[PDB]
Amino acid sequence: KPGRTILASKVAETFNTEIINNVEEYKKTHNGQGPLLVGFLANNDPAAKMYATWTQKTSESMGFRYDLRVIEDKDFLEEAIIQANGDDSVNGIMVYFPVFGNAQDQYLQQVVCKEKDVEGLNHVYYQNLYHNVRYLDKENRLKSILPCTPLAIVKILEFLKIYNNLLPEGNRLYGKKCIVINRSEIVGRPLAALLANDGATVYSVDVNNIQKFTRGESLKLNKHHVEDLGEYSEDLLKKCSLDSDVVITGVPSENYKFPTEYIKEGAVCINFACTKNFSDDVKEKASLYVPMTGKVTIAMLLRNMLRLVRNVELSKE
Amino acid sequence: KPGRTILASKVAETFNTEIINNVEEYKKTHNGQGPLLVGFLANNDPAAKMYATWTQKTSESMGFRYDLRVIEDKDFLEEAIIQANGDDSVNGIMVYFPVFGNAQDQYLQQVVCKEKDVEGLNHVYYQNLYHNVRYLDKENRLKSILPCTPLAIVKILEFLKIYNNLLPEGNRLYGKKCIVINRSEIVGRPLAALLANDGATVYSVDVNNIQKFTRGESLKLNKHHVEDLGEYSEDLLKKCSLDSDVVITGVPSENYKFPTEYIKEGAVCINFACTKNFSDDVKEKASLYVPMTGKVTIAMLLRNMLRLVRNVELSKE
Repeated sequence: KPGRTILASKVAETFNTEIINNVEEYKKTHNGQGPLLVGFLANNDPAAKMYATWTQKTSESMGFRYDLRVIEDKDFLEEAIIQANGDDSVNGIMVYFPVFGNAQDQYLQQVVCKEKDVEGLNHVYYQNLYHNVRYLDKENRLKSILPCTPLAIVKILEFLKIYNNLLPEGNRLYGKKCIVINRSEIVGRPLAALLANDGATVYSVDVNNIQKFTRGESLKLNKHHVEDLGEYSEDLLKKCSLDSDVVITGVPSENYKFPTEYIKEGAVCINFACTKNFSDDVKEKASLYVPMTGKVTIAMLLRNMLRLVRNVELSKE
Repeated sequence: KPGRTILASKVAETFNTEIINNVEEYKKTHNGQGPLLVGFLANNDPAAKMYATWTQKTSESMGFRYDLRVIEDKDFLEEAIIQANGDDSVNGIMVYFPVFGNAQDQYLQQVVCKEKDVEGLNHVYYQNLYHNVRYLDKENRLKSILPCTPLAIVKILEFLKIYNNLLPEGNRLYGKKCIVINRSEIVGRPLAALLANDGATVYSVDVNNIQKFTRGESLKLNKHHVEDLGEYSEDLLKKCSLDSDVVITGVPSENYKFPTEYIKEGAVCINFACTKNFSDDVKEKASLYVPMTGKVTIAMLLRNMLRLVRNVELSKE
């Protein structure tokens, strides 16, 4: 019985109504002038360009002012970021990776003005995620936004009704099991942990080894407990995958293929890499399948930006 | 005419007198109780252990209280760091890498309490380095400490009289040329840039490509200008190396050999990797040769810690 296919767009459409209204009220207090989100393009990749266009248009359609600054050589990208940090006209900043495609990118993601970082690129949002910290302030009024990519994937899960809404928050994913084929500091590890803290047992996959993230086993820190497992053996990847009825994938290889033999009947499959890593026929095994998150990701940084704005004015005086 | 060999120790000894006195005065104001520096060991590497011992002993010899916390499994290292962050008894924290040996380490280096980070691991010290920012405050009273490893290498240069002290600050390295065989976000790139801003033209080497760091060519940002050069070709590495009479090396390979054919007569050679990458015979070509920086590195985080303390009490009220 063929698996249904859900487009990232269909999921993003859900948030449309919410996002518009906020933008609308903001226009009111700022004389019809909506939030300005500057985008930073600095890579010679058409795939990112298209995505830049999507974001570019989608935001403007919502009532956002999108300034898309395209840099020639990477080294001056940084400079552009600081000048934008101090520009009050700028309400939100976002960068399109891979710029340098290495540590430098992790460095760049820390240069962006913390209160304007629309994607939750800054380290703090990551630390707050891992230590399950909700707010950035002490009066518990400044919600800490979560990195859009991992957040988006979760919101896709809520839409897909995989989240058992009959359970209280922070434990909705109780009896489920997920496997993440990627453990990047950007979205791999964060996602896996984010899922683990909601309940579900997570089989994190890495190029070198496998691991099992579970609920935190400590009183000294409210952080997902990382259980370790044997070195990465192809067959090992299998047993884990079989058990876990939820498989997220995001390996950057344009030629990576996830053996359909792995997924289990009714298993939800989601990919977040800017390329297809699921072997097309996958639909006859999985229950639901989301080919890409992009659109959803966009919606996340958008509502995120509204969140940051609210915080900025909430902390204006 | 055989090149002289300078031990890291001999260089570190220079700072002894200075460091002691500060520690002494601190004891006075804190009833004979010196600064406490907690060290974090979490890797199964004997090389790091020895270094941990060196640091461990050297500091205590200076009048420092060194608490060496050894963690079993890496995942709980983080937890240990936060509890240390809030422990007032702790005056300084330092971590021994490679813990996870990947992005996670870059993440870990950002977890440490910014005002207790003795090695300048935190991102801010890096950004302040690149944007040539001296202080962290506005009254220009809180000096921004620089990451110890790249700082140490420079201090070795000052000791070796390669720094032409007849020129004003920030341009002492004017007519010199250096080449750095490593461009890590930790110490490779930072060092190269740090040298460039003092004058000298820097040939930065990377596994994939070569580059040329020079003085900043901008009014919008006071950051070293990054000139690019052809893809990394063995022979390319040569021409650059030949010209530059100062070669720093720090590639983590225990079997990497730098062709002696490269260095030029009178060229100063320095290595910072926890292994020897210079082909032993190197002494007959180079003028001065420093086999390792370790000892110096230690001295840097030590005086750094004193700097952080001064800042903490300077910002106490």
